[PDB]
Amino acid sequence: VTSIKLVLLGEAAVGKSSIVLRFVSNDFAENKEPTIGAAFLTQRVTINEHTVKFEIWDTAGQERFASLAPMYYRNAQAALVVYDVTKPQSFIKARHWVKELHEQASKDIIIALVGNKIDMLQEGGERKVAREEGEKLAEEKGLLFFETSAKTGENVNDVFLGIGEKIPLK
Ligand SMILES: Nc1nc2c(ncn2[C@@H]2O[C@H](COP(=O)(O)OP(=O)(O)NP(=O)(O)O)[C@@H](O)[C@H]2O)c(=O)[nH]1
Ligand SMILES: Nc1nc2c(ncn2[C@@H]2O[C@H](COP(=O)(O)OP(=O)(O)O)[C@@H](O)[C@H]2O)c(=O)[nH]1
Ligand SMILES: [Mg+2]
Ligand code: NI
Repeated sequence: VTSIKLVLLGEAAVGKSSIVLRFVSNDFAENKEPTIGAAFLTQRVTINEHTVKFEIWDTAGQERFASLAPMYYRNAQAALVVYDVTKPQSFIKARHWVKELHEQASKDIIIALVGNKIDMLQEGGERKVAREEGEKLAEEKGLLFFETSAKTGENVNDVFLGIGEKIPLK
């Protein structure tokens, strides 16, 4: 068993808590309420005979909680920087989160850039962050890159496995 300290960061309402609920409980709530400060969750994944245990701090993305974020990313081994593919503002905030982690988090943190809510693009939804622009930011800044839907589950497990496949196991 190998534990991995992970933090989620990103603008309010991009779906951080929904990504974690999908990963931990395989559930989705259209009425998920804003997180208060942060929430802790765990989930285990199997890689061959290894158990990889994620210790997850799901931070609140509202500015009223912004000064709590450093305590949760301070000793994180992995971060998910989440934006909403239908909200270009949230991608500007993702860019700022990547620079803050490069300045202030551990020098050996692994970062995944995650564009969420892609299910919305198959209904009444506008893609306002091209996948290629997410990929470009990830390539330039040395991040993993995924697009996800917490609502359908699409690629959510792939995000967490992609991180666990890059950290040495016990
Ligand atoms: N269609 C769709 N809705 C989603 C998706 N992920 C989250 N949502 C919805 O978006 C809203 C905000 O989700 P939530 O997980 O609370 O986001 P958050 O980033 O944790 N907000 P906070 O930072 O304030 O805690 C909710 O209504 C939720 O159901 C997704 O992939 N698709
Ligand atoms: N990322 C990662 N993959 C691992 C690790 N240990 C095993 N694996 C995966 O498990 C596959 C098979 O593992 P191996 O130890 O060769 O076990 P075997 O195939 O059962 O005899 C490896 O090829 C990897 O894909 C590990 O520490 N990290
Ligand atoms: Mg939340
Ligand atoms: Ni092994």
